[PDB]
Amino acid sequence: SKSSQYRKMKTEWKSNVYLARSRIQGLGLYAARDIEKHTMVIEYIGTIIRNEVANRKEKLYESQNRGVYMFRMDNDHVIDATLTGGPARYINHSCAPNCVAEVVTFERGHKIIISSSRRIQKGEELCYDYKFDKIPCHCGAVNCRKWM
Ligand SMILES: Nc1ncnc2c1ncn2[C@@H]1O[C@H](CSCC[C@H](N)C(=O)O)[C@@H](O)[C@H]1O
Ligand SMILES: [Zn+2]
Repeated sequence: SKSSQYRKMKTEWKSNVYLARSRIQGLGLYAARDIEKHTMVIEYIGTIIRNEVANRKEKLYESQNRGVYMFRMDNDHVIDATLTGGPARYINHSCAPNCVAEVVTFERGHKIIISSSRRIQKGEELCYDYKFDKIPCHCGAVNCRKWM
């Protein structure tokens, strides 16, 4: 049951991850322990805001040469982790991910859950495919698409 998986992950995620210097860019999130395939690791949390508001914010931050932490969604909304976020905001992109950022809709709502797509060893850096629609990718993978 997704909702039981979710409830369990919500009380465990702190022991699933840690924050350290990335092998990809800046800071990154790492598996604190071994994690089985198809397992909820952590949630992307923040404040859901309309695209219009998000764009204004991004534009304001770029003026000071700062990035934002935002997970773009299909409903013209965004989860804004720039001010109130969690560790999942630090998970980097990979052309060869060990994770997926999946939509999970259930009793408690419409959530973005990061889950393992393979067995993941302690100390591996976590990453998922950001899925793009233009700056160079540093995921290091063999089949890197070179750009983001
Ligand atoms: N595979 C990749 N190659 C190059 N830059 C990446 C990347 N994955 C993530 N990033 C960078 O990280 C941002 C997502 S925020 C993720 C955490 C970030 N590494 C940090 O230290 O704050 C992107 O805007 C991009 O600047
Ligand atoms: Zn890449």
